Amino acid sequence: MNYEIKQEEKRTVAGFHLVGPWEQTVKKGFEQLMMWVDSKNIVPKEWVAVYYDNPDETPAEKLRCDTVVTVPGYFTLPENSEGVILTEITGGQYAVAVARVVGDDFAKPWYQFFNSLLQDSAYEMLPKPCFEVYLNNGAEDGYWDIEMYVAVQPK
Repeated sequence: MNYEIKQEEKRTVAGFHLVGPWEQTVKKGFEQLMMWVDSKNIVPKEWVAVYYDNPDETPAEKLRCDTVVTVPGYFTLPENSEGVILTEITGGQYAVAVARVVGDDFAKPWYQFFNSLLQDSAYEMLPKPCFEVYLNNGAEDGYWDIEMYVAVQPK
């Protein structure tokens, strides 16, 4: 599928870090995230899932992912925010792709993106976590539009 390279600034993110199979942790993490966001009246810039491992190579028990919201760099963590991490997603060049998910196959767009990026004659993927921004609320629209980011550098 299609994509283009963009120069991104770093992102300050707040939320939860989870270890284990994504079939359970991703959903779990976002549930905790929504409860926290609502309780603190936080206004997120983005709802994001960050992936640190390849699920076809790293054992499921060791998989890591973050379910967080992108906030301003000057964000002050609200009082009584136990268990919440506050860290950064680095800036740099990222290949960016947009896709629509109808159903529960959220892995499909990622596979399509990686296969297409592997054929790029000008850029190569870097050993950095990849992430996706959930553009809309699919729990209400019936479909999820996602924006995938994969770190790259010139070949």
